[PDB]
Amino acid sequence: DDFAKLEEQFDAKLGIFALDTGTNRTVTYRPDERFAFASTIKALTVGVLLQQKSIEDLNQRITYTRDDLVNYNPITEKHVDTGMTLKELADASLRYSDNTAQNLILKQIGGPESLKKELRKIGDEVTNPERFEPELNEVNPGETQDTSTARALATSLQAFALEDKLPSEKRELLIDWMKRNTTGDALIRAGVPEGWEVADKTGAGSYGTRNDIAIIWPPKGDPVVLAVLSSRDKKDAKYDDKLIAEATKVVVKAL
Repeated sequence: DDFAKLEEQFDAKLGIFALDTGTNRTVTYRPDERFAFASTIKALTVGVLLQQKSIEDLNQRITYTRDDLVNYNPITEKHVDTGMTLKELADASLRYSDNTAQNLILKQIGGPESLKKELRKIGDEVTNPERFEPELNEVNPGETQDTSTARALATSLQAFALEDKLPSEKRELLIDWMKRNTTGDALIRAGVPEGWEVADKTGAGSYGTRNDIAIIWPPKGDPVVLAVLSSRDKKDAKYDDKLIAEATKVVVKAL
């Protein structure tokens, strides 16, 4: 099949789950194989924060120091002296994959164990958050720590973004941040036709893990939930975004 050929071409393992929410048609390929989730966890983490915080709670300014700063903080590194509101942290986390912003939000919801418990409550029995950034990326093959599957990540994203896990105004906030993501241009966005709206969160991890989860909107019809996960056999492997764009093109074709 086309996914097998992509795996061969890019020398990577692919994990795909797509659901057309209008028809219950799926496209699956290793949908239950585990991958380090990497920064895709940022979307589910804001999902849980929105469950717990009122809109006005998000105006709370969070202070942090240079000590809180980790390996990839494009926004938070620029606001040490001044702090950032929870709303600004959510924005940075989702649109820029700001790791410090993720860590600060994670603290607000009680850390990885609380995130896990909130995901279990919504019926996600698979996603296994244990760590903060960037050490949640330290995943070796065979391990389940800080991994999920294409099916579980898509379903949990669907839960927060499309279902009653959040009320409409919070669902819309989440979606708007994700629609306005800056990091996903070469991934699912590059694999959908013109006029399809995309709300995605990317991940990049060890073993050339390269992930993108999204809600995608055909010009006309119900949203499609999509998780495209990938990983490679060498720890220091580089990813190619094109794999995810091409897998998306196969998904779009099959639907």
